[PDB]
Amino acid sequence: AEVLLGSSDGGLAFVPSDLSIASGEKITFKNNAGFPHNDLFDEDEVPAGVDVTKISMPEEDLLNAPGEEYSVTLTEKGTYKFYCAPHAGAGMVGKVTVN
Ligand SMILES: [Cu+2]
Repeated sequence: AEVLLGSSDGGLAFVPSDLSIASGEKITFKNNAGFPHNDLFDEDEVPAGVDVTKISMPEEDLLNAPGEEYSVTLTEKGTYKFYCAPHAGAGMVGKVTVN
């Protein structure tokens, strides 16, 4: 699955912000517009047994340019919430469900 970081007209969102994949699918977050962005999983909203540090970009790493991306494969079933640090207050938050 592919997720865009920022919308064509600079809007501060994940596109799409709600996705469902199957266990073992790869999500590739691609830097699109409205830089900079990053991807952090919410420690409170992840399936028990998921290690957040293993699955997240460090909160301070940022993608500042086109072509930059972040890939992660999720295996545990259930719902994970994620956000973009710089834009958390702007509502750039999303959610994946692994089936
Ligand atoms: Cu962002």
